[PDB]
Amino acid sequence: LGIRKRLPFQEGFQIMYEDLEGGNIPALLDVAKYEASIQKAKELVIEPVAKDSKNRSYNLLPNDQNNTAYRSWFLAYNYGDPKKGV
Repeated sequence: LGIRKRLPFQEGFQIMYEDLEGGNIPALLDVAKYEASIQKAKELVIEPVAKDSKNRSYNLLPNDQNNTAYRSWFLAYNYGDPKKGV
């Protein structure tokens, strides 16, 4: 994959949730409930899309809309507060 460990002589590699702290996936602006507020304000509703097209629930954070409950490793590594995370 490319996910290696620094200090590889310590035993135990484990990428667990609560380790990728600053890497909560953003929440996928709902572009269909928007541009319907610009064609209803010219003749802006910025909202996430907390549901799959097939009713699957994008796990949106309860009190932190605009950030889904999935935590990616590439996030929380790149945009993740170095020196304190992945």
